[PDB]
Amino acid sequence: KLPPGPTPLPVIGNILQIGIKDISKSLTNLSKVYGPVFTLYFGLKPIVVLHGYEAVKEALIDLGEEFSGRGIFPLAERANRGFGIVFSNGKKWKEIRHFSLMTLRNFGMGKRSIEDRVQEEARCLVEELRKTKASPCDPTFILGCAPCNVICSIIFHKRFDYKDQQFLNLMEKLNENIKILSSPWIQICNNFSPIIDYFPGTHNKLLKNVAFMKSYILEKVKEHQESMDMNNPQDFIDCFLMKMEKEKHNQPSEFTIESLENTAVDLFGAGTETTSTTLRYALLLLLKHPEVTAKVQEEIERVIGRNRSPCMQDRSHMPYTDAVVHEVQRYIDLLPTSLPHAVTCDIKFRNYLIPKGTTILISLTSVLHDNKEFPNPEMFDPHHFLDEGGNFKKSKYFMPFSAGKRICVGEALAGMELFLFLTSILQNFNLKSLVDPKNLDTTPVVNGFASVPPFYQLCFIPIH
Ligand code: HEM
Ligand SMILES: CCCCc1nc(Cl)c(CO)n1Cc1ccc(-c2ccccc2-c2nn[nH]n2)cc1
Ligand SMILES: CCCCc1nc(Cl)c(CO)n1Cc1ccc(-c2ccccc2-c2nn[nH]n2)cc1
Ligand SMILES: [K+]
Repeated sequence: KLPPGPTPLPVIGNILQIGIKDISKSLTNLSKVYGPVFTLYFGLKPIVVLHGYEAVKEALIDLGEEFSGRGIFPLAERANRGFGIVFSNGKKWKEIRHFSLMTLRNFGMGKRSIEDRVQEEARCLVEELRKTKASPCDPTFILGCAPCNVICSIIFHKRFDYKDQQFLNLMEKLNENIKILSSPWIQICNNFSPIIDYFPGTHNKLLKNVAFMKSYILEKVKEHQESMDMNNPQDFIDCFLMKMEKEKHNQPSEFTIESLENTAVDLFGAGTETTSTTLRYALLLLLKHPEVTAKVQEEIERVIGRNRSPCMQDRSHMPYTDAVVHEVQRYIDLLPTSLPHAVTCDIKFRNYLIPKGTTILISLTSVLHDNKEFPNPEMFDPHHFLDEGGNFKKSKYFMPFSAGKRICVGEALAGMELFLFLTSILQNFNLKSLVDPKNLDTTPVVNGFASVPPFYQLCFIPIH
């Protein structure tokens, strides 16, 4: 038998007993009744939900391979998304994940480190902030250009200028699809309809923008096919073509131009929004808690100084700053239910049997907001990541990137973008709120499977 759960109604399952507004709250509520493991029916489709650290750890880590599948919904087909990493499964996934992990190492693509690409961008990020001349500002756009430009660098061997139109178009389309995909209507409600697509227009728009991006990725690929030093692959494309020119006798292969571009779109998709929002939300949290902003800056002044830009080495000699970044990610809880998983085979899990294919909903919130581990888990406090001596305190419950075999491919790159961009900003700027901190409110605004910070403006005031 499958786990227990609230008895569904005929043909709509448990649809109307789940608050579509704040799903994570609804799942947590259900846990208080049915426990750490439970089933919901999303219209005859069962969904096992894991909730709390113990359940999540033993599914995702202890039974990693079994829980390594990606849950597929109709939106996967309508927006054609199962051909890269994020939404692929089986071999296709195993191979492309692995290649991408290797390639995304810090020195996986030649002499230029990932870290050097990020530092170059942190520089430019700082420079744009200057161009705002200390006037009010909605950092949404600027802060999103950086993580996007890092992906551009990783994929095409170098960055764009923030006013280059090719870049602006790329970003526009990315930003459009992300906002579209964030609608409850597309993420949830259209998924109730397994065959008929009630938003054909929207999917058409989504695909039209993917194609624009794909077509650009092809213009670059071709160019890389005539700048090809086989001994110095300078970016993700070179590395991919290399792997292609080495599987020529293993047709058919997972590595083709089709998969390269699908994978590149996955990187753009996964790489810019969440990093971008996390930065935006970090600023808002620093504005609200200026004692924190000040202590990070003490660390920056003492360890880094002004004669140079920050590097990843500094991180180990900057426990307060490390705690702050960690606390931002834990508090904001951006993907409260990760990405749905699926089991790969028939699996006994605790008391119950879960059939192969069954969708699995991991509650990251449950872990990140565990109160034994993080007392007062609803209130931003770097102290959650600090021992009584002021050293950094690791946590098994730090899973903003999820856990196990499907853990964020970008874990390290994100942490590098979070640590470098924030230290770089706080190194050269002080932050002023337009309105008084007292009435700012940084509570997450939550809409389906997405947390987001509330609109705010601020001034980037230069120091020294
Ligand atoms: C603050 C930043 C980020 C957060 C919080 C985050 C979080 C996540 C989460 C929760 C997942 C779902 C994992 C799962 O299915 O269990 C995921 C998947 C993924 N992330 Fe990120 N991520 C971030 C940044 C990035 C960046 C910069 C990249 C750049 C390469 C990236 C690439 C991916 C990829 C490729 C996947 C799909 C992994 C797979 O299914 O095999 N992420 N991320
Ligand atoms: C299939 C032929 C048209 C496709 C399409 N490509 C683009 Cl570009 C546009 C921009 O609005 N569009 C049209 C489009 C029209 C309606 C929506 C939409 C907006 C809000 C609420 C429902 C809809 C909708 N989606 N599908 N049908 N109606 C989205 C995109
Ligand atoms: C111009 C192209 C814009 C990017 C975008 N539009 C479309 Cl449609 C795809 C579908 O794969 N993509 C790529 C896409 C890939 C993965 C995700 C995903 C990755 C990690 C965490 C959440 C996201 C998510 N899924 N749905 N919305 N955002 C987002 C976008
Ligand atoms: K239409």
